[PDB]
Amino acid sequence: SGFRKMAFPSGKVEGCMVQVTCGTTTLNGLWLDDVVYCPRHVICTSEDMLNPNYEDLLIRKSNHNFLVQAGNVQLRVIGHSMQNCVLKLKVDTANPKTPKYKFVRIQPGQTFSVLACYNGSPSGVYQCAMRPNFTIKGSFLNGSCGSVGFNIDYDCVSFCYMHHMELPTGVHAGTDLEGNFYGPFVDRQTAQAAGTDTTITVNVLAWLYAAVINGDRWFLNRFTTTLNDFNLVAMKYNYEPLTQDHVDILGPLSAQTGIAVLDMCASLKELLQNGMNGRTILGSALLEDEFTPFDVVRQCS
Amino acid sequence: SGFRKMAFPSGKVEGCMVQVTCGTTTLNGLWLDDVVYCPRHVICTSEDMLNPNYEDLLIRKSNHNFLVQAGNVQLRVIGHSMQNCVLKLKVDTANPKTPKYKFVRIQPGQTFSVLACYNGSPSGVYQCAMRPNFTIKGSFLNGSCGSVGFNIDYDCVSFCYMHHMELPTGVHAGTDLEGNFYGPFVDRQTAQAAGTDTTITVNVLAWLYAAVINGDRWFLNRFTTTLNDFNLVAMKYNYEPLTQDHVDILGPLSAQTGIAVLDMCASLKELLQNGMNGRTILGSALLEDEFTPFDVVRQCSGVTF
Ligand SMILES: O=C1N[C@]2(CCOc3ccc(Cl)cc32)C(=O)N1c1cncc2ccccc12
Ligand SMILES: O=C1N[C@]2(CCOc3ccc(Cl)cc32)C(=O)N1c1cncc2ccccc12
Repeated sequence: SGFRKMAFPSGKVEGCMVQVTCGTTTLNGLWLDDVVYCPRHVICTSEDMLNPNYEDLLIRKSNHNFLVQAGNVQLRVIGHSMQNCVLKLKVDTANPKTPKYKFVRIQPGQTFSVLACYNGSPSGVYQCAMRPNFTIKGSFLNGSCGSVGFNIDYDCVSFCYMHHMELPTGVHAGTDLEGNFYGPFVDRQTAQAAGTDTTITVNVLAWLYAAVINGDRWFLNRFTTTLNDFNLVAMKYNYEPLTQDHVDILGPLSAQTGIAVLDMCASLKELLQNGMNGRTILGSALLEDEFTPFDVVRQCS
Repeated sequence: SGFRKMAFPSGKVEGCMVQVTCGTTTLNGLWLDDVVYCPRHVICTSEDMLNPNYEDLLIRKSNHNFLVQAGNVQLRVIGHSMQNCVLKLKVDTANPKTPKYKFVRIQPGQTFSVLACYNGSPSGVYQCAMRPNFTIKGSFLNGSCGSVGFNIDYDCVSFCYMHHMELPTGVHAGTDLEGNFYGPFVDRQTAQAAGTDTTITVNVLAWLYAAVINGDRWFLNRFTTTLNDFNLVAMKYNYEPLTQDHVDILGPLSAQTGIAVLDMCASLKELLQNGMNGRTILGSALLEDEFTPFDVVRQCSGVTF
């Protein structure tokens, strides 16, 4: 019993964190096999703030301009290439701590653990969701660029995010491990803004099923709803539309608890109308949307 | 910017998790140097757990009755002893992954990271607090016994908790690494209840400072209070008393934000008597009490391990 925001154990990722330095800029890199991955903005100077030409800056670099440090050992860069917004530094040594890994691009609503690093050294681990507006609400300070988001499946690390920047609202933007940004963001200091954020409806429903599995039922009602009626109510509270895919995904939790998805949707509609009235659900006065249907099942079973 | 419930990196602890089996019971063990630490209830049967004589059960065991597995390698148990509610299995091999470590007993209000394990394999890491009623609001299923709580100070792991059981309210109970339970609990299947919980006041204040550091100031007011007047109000809302030690500990956050501790106390006082009024603080409609003053400083300054 009990429900917590839980991150994956970070050991397999800690053994991959290195420090990458280009001139005055120092950030984090991910050392897997003989390649160190890091945000390409490590090659930018003060003059390259608004409109950097990364191809032009990278062509002016030599291998010895990249100072890579793994612990107290300096690694030797023997090659460099750019793939979208990530820089790939070929090094003369394969990381002995390289776990079984994959690079996965995630969709909004998906969750992952973030290993926050500064100077190639891990300082903390926390859980995150990719917001519907493609930003993450992380906890990052200057120097955290190159920190990665991941999930572990058995003994395999699926790397899904690399931190790149902070938007003016304090939210964060980054890329997958292939350098493709999540969202309409670019690695430039030009005017950028996160779009209006919305609540991840399928995750709120999964969290309501987690609360039922943990013995909380106060919020349940004798009602059901159509999918369309639920969505019409949901849109009014800045909730993401709930699709037939989401309904299907909630199937196992619906079967385990005996509460049909559209039945749980009617509880959610009521909660949005009434609020909580001084009550909490899993020790929370707000509807939690950073637990996926998959997270609920693995934590509760 | 940003404030998250953040645990210490768990790598140094993952390299210590092993599986301990004694008969039908399989749980987790902490392998440090040539000793595997685990709950003493691993030696228990069905009628035993109702009223167990652990000295009598342990004396009937031989070293080969304990199957210790570190990954896919079986460790050889060459000795066994009991220290309070913890079993210590001497093994023939020192853990090469043994980090710099200490065993520390923590006080209520102090926070720590939990590495939840099943069958000697880490599955999750989460941050939590030792409640004033000596329980932890953890997330544990059957098989998680022997999972450990820890902090990291510089490059030294301080082990502070070992999970033993779940109380009827879904809250959790355990011991320090010397086997002494936190709270008035016993490691026996019997009638035990968590006492009424209270809010960790110094941690709520530390979290209000974190919110100010992140640009959330709506709750701030012109008022200040005496420590006497605040503690009278606090007791009324089941909040822990705030001591002069707590005031001194909040000093650095008070200096960084320009909000005196007793000034932040008058904000907490108003928050308790009036509520949030539909507003949130750091994306929360409740006053968070699981971030200590040190946790706030560590996260809002970026200390590494
Ligand atoms: O390290 C960087 N460089 C920045 C600064 C300039 O604007 C840009 C524009 C594009 C790019 Cl890719 C990076 C950057 C950035 O946001 N971050 C930071 C990342 N995350 C959190 C931050 C918290 C405070 C301060 C800076 C943080
Ligand atoms: O594995 C055990 N055995 C228990 C069961 C009997 O009562 C006691 C009394 C003392 C001791 Cl040391 C252990 C135990 C216990 O609570 N846990 C569990 C630990 N934590 C969470 C649990 C979630 C569900 C189920 C069992 C969980």
